[PDB]
Amino acid sequence: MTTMNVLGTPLECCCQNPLTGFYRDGFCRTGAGDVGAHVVCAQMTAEFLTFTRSRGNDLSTPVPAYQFPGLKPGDRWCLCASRWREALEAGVAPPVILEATHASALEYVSLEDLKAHALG
Amino acid sequence: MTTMNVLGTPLECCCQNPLTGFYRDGFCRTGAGDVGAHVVCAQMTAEFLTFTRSRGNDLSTPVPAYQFPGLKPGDRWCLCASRWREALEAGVAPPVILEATHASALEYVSLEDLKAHALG
Repeated sequence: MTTMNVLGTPLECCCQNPLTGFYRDGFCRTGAGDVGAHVVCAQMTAEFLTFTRSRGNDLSTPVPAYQFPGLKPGDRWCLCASRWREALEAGVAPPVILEATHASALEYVSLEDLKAHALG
Repeated sequence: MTTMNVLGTPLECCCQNPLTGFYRDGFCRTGAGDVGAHVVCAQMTAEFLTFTRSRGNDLSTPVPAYQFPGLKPGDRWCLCASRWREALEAGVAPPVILEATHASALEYVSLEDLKAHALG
């Protein structure tokens, strides 16, 4: 049974801002529109913010087109695998939450380097 | 198809702290353990924080038993319907996000007073 809200639609996240996932449903799930594969749920560290900006991947500078204030460190986010696997081999990979990162991350990296950099 | 994480489990929320829902999955869904029916996704206002505390429902004072820092205003949360319907007839009801509140809230209040106090 699909679980339902007052309006008659499927119940959505009662999420905090900032809202996550490429489809803004709260989930590092991937799909058609995305080609970046934002399947890694990471916690933002200022080093990584700084590192990926340099690579062509600034996730820091706010932009309220969508109403998207950028990302403070400590905030969670769905990042491209390739954009994380960069910070991994550059020794600056941010802490990942594995139950929140899609299975296809493993087509990019291994469980072991993911586990390696978990949050505990 | 149930969507999956690296570990082999269903993909969870890539949520921000504070984490929401009675079952800490991010959703104002209800179920067996809960008898409070925390089915209303509201945004915290200091007045309401203050109002419900007085009624026997302090959601403000932190408690790291669970590691639960309490609730700043502006934060989202799953509140009992009865604890909201209190603030409604006491003219101090906090702003609700309807796509994020369970259908059974309507066994407590109406769409119209919910809609009335949406976020837009």
